[PDB]
Amino acid sequence: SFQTQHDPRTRLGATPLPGGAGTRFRLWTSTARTVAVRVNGTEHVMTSLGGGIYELELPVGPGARYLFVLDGVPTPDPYARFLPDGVHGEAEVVDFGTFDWTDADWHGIKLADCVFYEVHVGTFTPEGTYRAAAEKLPYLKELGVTAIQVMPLAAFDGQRGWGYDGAAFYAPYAPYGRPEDLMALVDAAHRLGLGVFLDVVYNHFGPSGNYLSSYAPSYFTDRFSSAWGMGLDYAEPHMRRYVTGNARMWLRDYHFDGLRLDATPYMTDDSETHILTELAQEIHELGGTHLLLAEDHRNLPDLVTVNHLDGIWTDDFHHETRVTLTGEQEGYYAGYRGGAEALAYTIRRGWRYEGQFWAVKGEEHERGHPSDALEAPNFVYCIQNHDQIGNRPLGERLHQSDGVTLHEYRGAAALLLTLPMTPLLFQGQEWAASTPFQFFSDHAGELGQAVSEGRKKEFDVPDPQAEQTFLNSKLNWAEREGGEHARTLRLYRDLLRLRREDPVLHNRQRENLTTGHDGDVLWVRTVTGAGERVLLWNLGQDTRAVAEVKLPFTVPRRLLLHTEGREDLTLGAGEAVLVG
Ligand SMILES: [Mg+2]
Repeated sequence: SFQTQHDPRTRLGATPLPGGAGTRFRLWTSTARTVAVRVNGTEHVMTSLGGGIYELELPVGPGARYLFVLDGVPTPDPYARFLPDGVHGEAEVVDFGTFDWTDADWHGIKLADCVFYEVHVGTFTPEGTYRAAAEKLPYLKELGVTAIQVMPLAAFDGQRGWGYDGAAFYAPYAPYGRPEDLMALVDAAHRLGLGVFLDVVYNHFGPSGNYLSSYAPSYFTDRFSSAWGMGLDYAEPHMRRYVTGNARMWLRDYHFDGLRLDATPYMTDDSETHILTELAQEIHELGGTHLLLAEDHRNLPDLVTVNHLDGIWTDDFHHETRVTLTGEQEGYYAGYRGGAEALAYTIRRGWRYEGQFWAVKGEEHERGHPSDALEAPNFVYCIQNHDQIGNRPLGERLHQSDGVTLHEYRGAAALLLTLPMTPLLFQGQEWAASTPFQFFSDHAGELGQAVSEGRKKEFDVPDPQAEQTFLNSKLNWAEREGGEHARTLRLYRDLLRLRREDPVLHNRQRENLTTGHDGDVLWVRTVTGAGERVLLWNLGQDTRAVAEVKLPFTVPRRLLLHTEGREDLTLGAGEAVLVG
């Protein structure tokens, strides 16, 4: 009974016609008086249909280059499916029917079965391409992760970037590869049984390459704005459809298994049906098993229970863990005490802030809502992600912060990867990578200069516009072969296999999970019909024997995994053990 708003017949942009008849070009403009399409250098006047809709059909095929001409001004297509020359250039006509998919026996992945592995295509490999990423898939499969989480792919200006400056949401960023290269990466992942998720940005457009207002200023509103751009007007149906058509393209046409929606608190909409709800309806209409996740700091269960999203990146856990290990207190970290009792509480509640006052200076308000409705998989936990690394002045990883030992780092992994919540890892985390993940960009002219100036002011700090900042963020695949990188990787492999194989850790019910502390020792207990597991993590700087930890139940006897491989039930400083 929900009916999609989308029909291929009326799709905006350039869409191949059936029967080899060519391509249908369509646009919406509220303000242009003359409207043409320029195809391979030749200008053709478009037909006015009313409602500001203009259309033309021509016998050109996939590969043809085009843009629109509005009152004589050549303007890129916001609906471009590929931009080989970047965001200020001609689009290419793409035919999604030509790729030979081999993934008919893949049927998606459930959230409760996800262990996400966050990839930035530009830094993940030396080449920085989909094709090179695809060659690392067997390594990821064997590692034991189950879903790749790809940072945004929408085209942005410059030769590198995180992806949050995406401006042409439908056009995969050309330096990473052509559309068929992205398709090949997803097909390969599926043939190995890995899911693939995409980070999409529906709260703002980047600062170069967004020509929507040239067509219709009413895509946007001055009613509100984000930190990152003018407000997207979700009261305007064409704006709603820009994002819901984009979501449907990634899932249907690229075979992604789900989307991660960036910064959902800033998708402001006062409409009767919120855009988040309509996104869920539109993706569900595809008749698959695709998932939607929200990156949302509000601790708002309604994203799941009302908007019908599948889960939420819920960072109170991350923050609590980092403050436990470092004691830091700048910015949002001032919201957390850290320590074993604090971490026991945040896990017990899923998130910490359920309506209590958030006292962080400049941000004060009553934050969050009761978490009771949410089940364990609905919470996506991490100890590292692109932001929690890259937002730091030097982009350092958790094991690289002052005062953090590799033992502590390995204990944190054990906690994350034995919890029933849905875990996410950042690329290279699993080998305790030596490289930072720094903020980098490559904007032109004055915008580029302002990025460099802005970064300098907000916090020596690496210049985001320098090539070296990008290169310094590249993964070094050699280093995992040896030393402590290899030892950390063996632990991650061991944790990921237990997560997959242990019949008690299969639990995904908060009803079966309890937590507590004794001094600086955290305990996390799971009890199901299959048995009992307890993770104990010594967050002190002394040694603690498991036998002397005071617990309100009888500790299990059998050692399943010790993060430092010890034979006896004793925890050196920062170490963890799983018993059963
Ligand atoms: Mg074929």
